[PDB]
Amino acid sequence: LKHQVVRAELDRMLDGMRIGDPFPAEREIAEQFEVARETVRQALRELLIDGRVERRGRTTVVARPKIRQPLGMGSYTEAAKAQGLSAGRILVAWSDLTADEVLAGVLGVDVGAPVLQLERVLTTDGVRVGLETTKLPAQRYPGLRETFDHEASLYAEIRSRGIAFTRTVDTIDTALPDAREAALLGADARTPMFLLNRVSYDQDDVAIEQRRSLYRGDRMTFTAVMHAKN
Amino acid sequence: VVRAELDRMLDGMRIGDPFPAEREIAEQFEVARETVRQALRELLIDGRVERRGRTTVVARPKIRQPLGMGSYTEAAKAQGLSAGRILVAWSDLTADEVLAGVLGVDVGAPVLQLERVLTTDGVRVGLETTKLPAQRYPGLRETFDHEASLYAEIRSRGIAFTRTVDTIDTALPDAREAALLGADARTPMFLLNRVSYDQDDVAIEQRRSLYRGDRMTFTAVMHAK
Repeated sequence: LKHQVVRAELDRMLDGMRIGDPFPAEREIAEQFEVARETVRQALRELLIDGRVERRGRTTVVARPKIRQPLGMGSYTEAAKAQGLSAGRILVAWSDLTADEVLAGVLGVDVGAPVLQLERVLTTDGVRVGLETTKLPAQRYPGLRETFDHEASLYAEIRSRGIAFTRTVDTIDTALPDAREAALLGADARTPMFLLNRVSYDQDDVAIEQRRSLYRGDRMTFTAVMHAKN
Repeated sequence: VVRAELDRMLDGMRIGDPFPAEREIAEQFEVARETVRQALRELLIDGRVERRGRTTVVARPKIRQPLGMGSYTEAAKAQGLSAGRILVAWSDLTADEVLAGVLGVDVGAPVLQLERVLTTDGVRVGLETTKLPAQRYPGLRETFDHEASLYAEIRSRGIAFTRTVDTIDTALPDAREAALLGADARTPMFLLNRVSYDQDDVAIEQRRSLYRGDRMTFTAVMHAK
């Protein structure tokens, strides 16, 4: 059991420390908890893989873990919850736009059709994670500004309107922020970003949204589990 | 005939070549300016052209790779781009406690590592480092064509890829990585880490892939059911 107890003691240590705090050396810890030095080494390496600690020269220090978000139709806040992390969303702005030729094609609406755009910043533990710009065919969502809690999951709101998320199509690229994106996200011109572009489709294969998400690479990891059979 | 005409043009143009102005193209093919404008704009979305000031120029397209169990070279072939793999090195390792856990092998078990660089149209795209449980693949190092698909070779040995687990991170290259990929310390990269599992859910590999962000786009098509 001494190998299980050391892992629990490191978790308890972690609860009380700040980001950047160094752990005692591996040998001191091992002796504190009557386990091998290699046992402490391994538990620290597991924390590191979990994003909860990082190396600083010879030392292991407390890190702010990246949110590990599954690719698919799940939620940003649910992903962070799963890791014991506190995520939120902040309204940047609603914008009323119209669909140009390209966007009309993506959403399968008429050229000129009304588009409602929601822009929000995603946060975790007091720091900015990403900027989410969702363009919606406005005709599909009357009252959305009225019925929608802008801090909540838009996907849950869309599901509550009888619209099921049946198919998503993502592109994932790297990027750098422009001046506005950098200011919104506490970043600079050199900060590495993920740039995802999504179109979602409902049970009738009718487009739900086109969503652009620009995430700071230092605050986000994406995970994707694929099966051969389906 | 306008998306086709532009395709025909791109065929003959070099990276960096500027198209004629929107109005000229429109008048050349007897279509509206808006029609030319839309076609160039979706060519831009496909990554095949890019803006340079007031002009639109031919771009080197990013390879569009579906996440999953398909082929890198097949993906590039889908876009009419030539793609290949070049041997860096084979290495003989032993599994540490972490890797032994990942591969479901004993600690100390022999590990055969294959490192290769991925190229498209003469330029480097990525560094692929595959760690294999050596016991699973007798004779691989001696016989395998390192330019070919390792996934095809593993399947040829009776091992089907059934499940894959990817993590995707951003990264910057170290000195060696920068040298291998024609990059510098500031070049944005994708760092992908995969574990793949066979028909019995036994690990096949642990694969690290470091790609130049300027040469790679990942795509994912997901279904609810």
